[PDB]
Amino acid sequence: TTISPHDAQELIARGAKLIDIRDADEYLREHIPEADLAPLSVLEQSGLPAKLRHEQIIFHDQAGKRTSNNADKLAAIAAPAEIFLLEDGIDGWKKAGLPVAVN
Ligand SMILES: [Cl-]
Ligand code: NA
Repeated sequence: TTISPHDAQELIARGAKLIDIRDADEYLREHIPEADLAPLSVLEQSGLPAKLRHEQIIFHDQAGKRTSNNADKLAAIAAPAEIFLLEDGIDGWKKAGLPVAVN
């Protein structure tokens, strides 16, 4: 499932997790305030920690390419949650006029 930025906001308001799968350097330069960072490589090595698990998990990346290309991996990493992918990543979030945090 892909989810629009405005629809993701709605889910986050009901406690859904938003997971940034980018690297810490990317995150530090610009991120979504409500997102929790967990780079894909780390998730692949040691899985999703309990603190980031929820009924509803939304992954995001830069532009939607990384989540689309790693959809099966993300689906198992977050199982058995209801899992979504942020349409066009943070770039999508920006295009929808939602706030970001720039260093
Ligand atoms: Cl991307
Ligand atoms: Na995404």
